Amino acid sequence: GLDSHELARLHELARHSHAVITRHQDAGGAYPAAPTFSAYRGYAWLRDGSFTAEGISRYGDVASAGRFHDWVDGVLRRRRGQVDDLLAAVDRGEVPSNEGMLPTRFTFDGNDGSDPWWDFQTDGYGMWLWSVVTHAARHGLDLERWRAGIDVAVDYLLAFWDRPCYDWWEEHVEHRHVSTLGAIHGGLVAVGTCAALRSAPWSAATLQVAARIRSLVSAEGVVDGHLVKWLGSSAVDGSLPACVVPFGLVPPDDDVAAMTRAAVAKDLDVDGGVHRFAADVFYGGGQWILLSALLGWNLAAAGDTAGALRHLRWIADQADADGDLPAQVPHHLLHPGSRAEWVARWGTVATPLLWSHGMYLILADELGLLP
Repeated sequence: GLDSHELARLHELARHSHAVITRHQDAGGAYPAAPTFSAYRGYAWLRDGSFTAEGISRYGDVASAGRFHDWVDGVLRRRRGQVDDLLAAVDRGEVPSNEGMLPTRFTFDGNDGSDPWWDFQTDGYGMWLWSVVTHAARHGLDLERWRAGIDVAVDYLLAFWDRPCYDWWEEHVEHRHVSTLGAIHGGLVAVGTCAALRSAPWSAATLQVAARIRSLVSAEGVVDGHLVKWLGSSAVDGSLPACVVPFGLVPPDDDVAAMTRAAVAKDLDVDGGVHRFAADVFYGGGQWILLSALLGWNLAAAGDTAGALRHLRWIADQADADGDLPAQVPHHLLHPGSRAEWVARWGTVATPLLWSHGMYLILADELGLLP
């Protein structure tokens, strides 16, 4: 579905995507989120990093992806005692506050980069489990390399999956977000169905909790046939297709999958560029490369190759003169009057955003376009 002109450009953007991710990977293995965006400089996220790692693993750079998993594993093993203490606190009936939870931002040396009172999230731990299992399966690797870190993440998620937290976008701490629940589900199903992990003490528990997540989403996370942004809401969020592919709450051909793709397209997709959510004022609420890629991936998986390609083309059209992909673009803004102040305070939008490049690699690979 691509001519020679398009193929050349898409192949080049794939090569550049691999290059810019690997050039910016920290010495210790972490992928930074956004090396030139002042507010994020020096920090790594498990969400961004796990999708980045999946793109790199699909591209075939086993060494780079493995170094990311090494970094995460080591960071998590260092939290073995913190997690054990949180679990013991729960067992005494003294549930920890958000201020005591595992962090969202990490420094490259594995310390808290931010205060979880203000940004407590559980999604990234679920994404990492999904990512590392998927990588090991793809490349025939022994998960014992990363197992002790996996154990920390699993124990943490089994205890805290049902807790309110901020969404992927750092909003609404009191709610339970369907794409967060979905990320956790994806990680738990990945480890619970992994033959290499068949004897883990938590093996059965992971699938039972994944079923509990699905029960909660069925009860409170589906309205008018589609997934919703958080339990008990009616609106959609652009992250929701991740609950289909890769996180697997429902198959791509499920009615809820189809209705969710359609709702996101109708409510949030403008000309191929997907918005996060209707109230988004962050930089005026622009169009996010990673969300267009996510929707495209989901369309490809459902057999809508043309729709996938349309989103791939839109993403490629957002690359700058160096091939770098921003977090978002302002071609359509949900709340235009809010943009300027973000630019004034934090500078221009993060470019490159490594996660944008990682998602581009995933979608390109789904469409058979990695050279």
